Amino acid sequence: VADFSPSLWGDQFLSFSIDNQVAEKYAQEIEALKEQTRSMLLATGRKLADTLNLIDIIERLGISYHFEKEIDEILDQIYNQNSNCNDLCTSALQFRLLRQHGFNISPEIFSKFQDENGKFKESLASDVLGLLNLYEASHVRTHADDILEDALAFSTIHLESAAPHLKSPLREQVTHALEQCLHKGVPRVETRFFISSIYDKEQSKNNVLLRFAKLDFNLLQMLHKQELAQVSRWWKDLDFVTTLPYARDRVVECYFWALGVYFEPQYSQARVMLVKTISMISIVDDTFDAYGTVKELEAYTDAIQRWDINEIDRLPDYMKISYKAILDLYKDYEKELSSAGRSHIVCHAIERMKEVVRNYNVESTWFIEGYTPPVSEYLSNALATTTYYYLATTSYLGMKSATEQDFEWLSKNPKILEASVIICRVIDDTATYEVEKSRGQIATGIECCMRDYGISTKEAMAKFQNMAETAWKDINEGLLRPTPVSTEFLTPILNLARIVEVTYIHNLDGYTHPEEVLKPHIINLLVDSIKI
Ligand SMILES: CC(C)=CCC/C(C)=C/CC/C(C)=C/[C@H](O)P(=O)(O)O
Ligand SMILES: [Mg+2]
Ligand SMILES: [Mg+2]
Ligand SMILES: [Mg+2]
Repeated sequence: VADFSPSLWGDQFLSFSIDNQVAEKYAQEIEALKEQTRSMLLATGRKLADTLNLIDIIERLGISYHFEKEIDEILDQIYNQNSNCNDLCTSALQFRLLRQHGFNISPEIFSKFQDENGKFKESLASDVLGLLNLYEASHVRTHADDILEDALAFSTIHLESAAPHLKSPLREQVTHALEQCLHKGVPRVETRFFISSIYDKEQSKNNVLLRFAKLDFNLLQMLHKQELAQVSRWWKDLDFVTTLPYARDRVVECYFWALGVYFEPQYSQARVMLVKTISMISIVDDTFDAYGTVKELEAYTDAIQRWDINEIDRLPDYMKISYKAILDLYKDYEKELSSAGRSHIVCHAIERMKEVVRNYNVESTWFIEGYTPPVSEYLSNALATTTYYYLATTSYLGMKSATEQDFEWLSKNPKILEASVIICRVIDDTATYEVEKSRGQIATGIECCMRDYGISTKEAMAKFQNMAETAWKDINEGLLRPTPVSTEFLTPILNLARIVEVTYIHNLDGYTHPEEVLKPHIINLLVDSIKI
């Protein structure tokens, strides 16, 4: 029965008229602050620590997307010079920034901070700025970085101990880091927090950078607001709120998801297309889970595979609405890309959609039979039901630079994509185990793991956590140069992994239950603008 809570928002987003006067004002001053900030990056005689801090600040402020070349060449130069700025803070920052950019900098730089036993000198426990940067850096480690195996536990215990007596805004920056690291967090979300809660309150803040950050964030927010309005109208013209009452109305939440994948203005068309897909597949998921019967679902799955409007008659009236909306959406996609001549790539997203549906069917079949497959079998089916292979393929649709070779690479299920999918699965299964078990779904991850290995619930979740950790180290390795495809195409995958982490931060389904997790984010990103 129904159960799902209605949209918290309402028509709050259908309407958005951009005051073109304020937009142009912001744009004009931004361009000036842009070159001022560019000149700052091009400064000659700056120290390593100062240069790393500048780059770090510009990134955290969310304005680094304007200087991808400038920042790259500086980090490239820093990578090849191998200068030993000897302190922990500068070292950890140097490590993180280079790694996040693909530069495979050796982790032995952390040797000078460890004793002959390989552990961190407990004497560094009084260096907060060093401990903090080390904490952030501990989240970007790969499988070849065992030198940092105790870095997270080290920095954490000492950061928690020192936190209560630190001056603001440092105290808040640390408290926030311990709750959410920079690397595994959503870009806009972390930027919003840095700009308003940290940098603005920083005594040594650079006013030009703060002004730039605030204006830019607010200007882009106007675009996000426009996009969300366009997708809200599109969502109402479908009126699935009344025709398909069993489904979830989370179009705003789906926009947040697409905004987490990419926020840059150039990805406007991409975000819009992606929001429509997530929203659409959410219904298909809602159909197989809380509505359709064994027969109906089998007819639906088969209909999707054929991908022809003629098969609509075999489907009951309510499924006819879903089925047609889906084909039309893809016809719209083909039409949007008709201009550039990138219509020939829509099929990739479709083949992935069919895959998701096949597994949705298998998932229900297992539920009916009361099947509890071994972990091996479970994953071979449950990985696609996360829809991550699908969403990742979709994100490329609007990306004007995406070629055939990029989709070709993605179809082979790369390790980075594979890792991203695993994280989404493991995290969802750890959070939703108990709830799904109460509904009779004994085919869930933790359950399969428990009976397959003969371990308790605690051990099963603990092992799943290790799978996510491994997946994270795998994602970190995928970013390292030479990348199989352009970095532009690896970020969406990375972001997808970031969104799950952030959504299930309180170990609860954030999409189905937005209010506690997603609500604040949506308010801070799509409602309230950073007050200047
Ligand atoms: C709650 C949802 C739909 C969030 C959408 C974003 C998403 C990738 C979340 C993780 C995987 C899914 C798809 C869970 C399903 O809902 P389920 O466990 O019901 O198959
Ligand atoms: Mg569901
Ligand atoms: Mg489902
Ligand atoms: Mg689940």
